[PDB]
Amino acid sequence: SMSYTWTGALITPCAAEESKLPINPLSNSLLRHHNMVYATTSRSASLRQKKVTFDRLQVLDDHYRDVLKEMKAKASTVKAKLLSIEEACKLTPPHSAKSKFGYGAKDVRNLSSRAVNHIRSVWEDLLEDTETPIDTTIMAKSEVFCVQRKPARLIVFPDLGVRVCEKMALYDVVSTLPQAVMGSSYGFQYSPKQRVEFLVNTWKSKKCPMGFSYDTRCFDSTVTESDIRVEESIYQCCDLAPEARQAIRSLTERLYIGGPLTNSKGQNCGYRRCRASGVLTTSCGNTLTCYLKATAACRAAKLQDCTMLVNGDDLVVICESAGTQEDAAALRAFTEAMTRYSAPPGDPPQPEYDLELITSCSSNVSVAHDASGKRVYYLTRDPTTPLARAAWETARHTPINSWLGNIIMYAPTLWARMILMTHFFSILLAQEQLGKALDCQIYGACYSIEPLDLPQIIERLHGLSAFTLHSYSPGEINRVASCLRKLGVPPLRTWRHRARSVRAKLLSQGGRAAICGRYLFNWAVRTKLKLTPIPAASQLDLSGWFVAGYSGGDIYHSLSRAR
Ligand SMILES: Nc1cc(Cn2c(C(=O)O)c(-n3c(=O)[nH]c4cscc4c3=O)c3cc(C(F)(F)F)ccc32)ccn1
Repeated sequence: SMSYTWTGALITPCAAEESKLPINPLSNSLLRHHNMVYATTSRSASLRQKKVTFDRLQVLDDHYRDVLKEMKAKASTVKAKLLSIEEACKLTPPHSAKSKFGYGAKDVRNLSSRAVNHIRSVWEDLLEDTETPIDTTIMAKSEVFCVQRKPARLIVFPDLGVRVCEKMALYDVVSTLPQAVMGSSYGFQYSPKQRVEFLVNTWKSKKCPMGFSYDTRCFDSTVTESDIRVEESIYQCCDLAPEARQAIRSLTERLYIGGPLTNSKGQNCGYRRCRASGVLTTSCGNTLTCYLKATAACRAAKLQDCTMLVNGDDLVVICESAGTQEDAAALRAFTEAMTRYSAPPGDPPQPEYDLELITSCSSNVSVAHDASGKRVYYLTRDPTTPLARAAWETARHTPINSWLGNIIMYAPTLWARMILMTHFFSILLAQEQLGKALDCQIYGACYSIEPLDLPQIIERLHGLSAFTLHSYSPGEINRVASCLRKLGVPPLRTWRHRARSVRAKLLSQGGRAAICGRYLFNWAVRTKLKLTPIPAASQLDLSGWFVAGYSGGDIYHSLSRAR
C-alpha cells in the first residue's frame, strides 16, 4: 500500500515562518557566516511529500517469525500499569499544542474541569469505539541546519485529549517493555558514558570485530500496517488492566496503523498508512521494528555473533568478522533481507574494522586523556549542526534549547566545553539569567534545567573526567577547527580568552556560579583548581532520564508543582 495519499490541499503553517538566521550581535559573536544558516519551513513541504510517498512491498520469512516469537516470550514477563488522569496530565509539556476543544496544556497540567471532562470523554470513546479513524494534524517541522537545502520534515499528531489518553494506556508499556524485550541492545537505557562503555565493551568482546551502521531511508514511511499490528501483538503480551488492553487495541486500529490527515486550516489533506511521527508509541515501535528486522536479517545474512544497539530508527551492528570478502557479501545479504522486510537503505552500509570509524546516533567514539594521563573514550560528533542551532537560539527565543541539550550530552567534547559553555555562560551571566530554568530535551523527553546545575548533572552523566580531558585526537581537533572556518566561528584561541573572562566573573559571584567557574572552565587556566566530587551530584534524582525514548511522544519529565 502507499505510505500516503494526498487530496492536493497544502501543508500550511499556523503562523509566520522564519527561514533566515537574523543578523543579531550576540549570535554574530558566535557565528559570522549567517547566510549559511537556515530553518526549514512549510515552503519545502511538497518536496518532502514526494520523498516520503511510495508503495511498500514487504515479504516476511521464517527468520522474521522466529525472532518475533523470541521477542514476544520476553514481552510476556512485563506487567504494565494504567496511569491515572492526574499522572498523565503531569507528563504533559507546559507548551504542548492546545486542543481544538477549548482547552490547552496549562488547563491539562492544572486539571481544569474542562480539560479533565474532555480527557474522560476521549478515554470512554477509546473503550467503546474500536473503528472510527482518529483525526491527525500534519505540519512542517521547523529545524535549523547549515547549507550543503534539506526540505522540512513532516510531523503528524492527534489532538491533546488523545495524547493524554495515550499516556494513560501506554506510558508504562513504552517505558518498560523495550528493555525487557531487547535487553542490552536497547540504547535509551544508557547515559552517554554508559553508551560509550557498551560500544567499547561490545567491540573488544569480539575475537575479530566488524561493525556497521544501517541507515533506513524515510523510516516512518517504510513502516507497514503489518509492522504496526506486529508491534501491538508484542504490547498485548504484557499483563494489562482490561481498559488498557481495549485502549491499546482501539489506538492501534484508529490511530497507529493510519488515518486521515488535516492541515492547520482544517482542510482534509490526505491519508496516512504508515508510522505517525507524533504519537507516544513512535520511539518504542520504531525501536522494536528496527530490532526485529535487523535481528532476522542478521540470521538470513549469516552474520556471526551480531550485537545490536538500537535507538528508534538508528541502528549499529557489531559482529564477529569472517574475513573482508565474506563480510562484504554478508553485508549485501543483510541489506537484501532488510529490503524484503521493507527497510531499504539510504546510504549502502560499509563494513568497518575500527570502532572510531562508525557513526551511530550522528556520533563517533573518540579518545582523549584525563588529568592522570589515562585514556578516556567519549562520544563526539561534527559540531556544524549544534553550532548553527546554538546561533539561531541566541538570536531568537525558541521553546526547546538544543545548546543546553548539547552541553549535557556532549559535555566532554572540545567544542561543547570551549565554545558552547563559554558562549552561553557569558551571555547568561551578563543577563543575570544563570539561575533561570530553561527547557531542553533528552531522548525526546522535555526537562526544565537551570544552567547553574550543569556541573553536578555533567558529573553524573560523564564523570569528573569531563572536566579534565586534554590531548584530544588530532582528527577531532581538525574537524572542529575546519567547521569553525567554514561557519565563520572565531578560533579556539578567542574562545579560551572569552572563557578566562567569564570564569573570573563566575568565581567572583561565589556559590553555584563559582562551582560553574571552577569545574566547567578549569581547562582555560594553567593554575588548575582541585576538582572533587560535587556534593549535589549524589543527591540528583535522575530517574526517568535514561530509561526510554520519547521522541514525538509529547513527554515532560520535570517535577509538577503541588496544588
Ligand atoms: N540521532 C538519533 C539520536 C538518538 C538518541 N540520542 C539523542 C536523542 O535526541 O534522542 C541524543 N540527544 C539527546 O538526547 N538530546 C539532545 C539535545 S540537543 C542534541 C541531543 C542529542 O543528540 C543523543 C546523544 C548521544 C550521545 F552521543 F551524546 F551520547 C547518543 C544518542 C542520542 C536516537 C536516534 N537518532
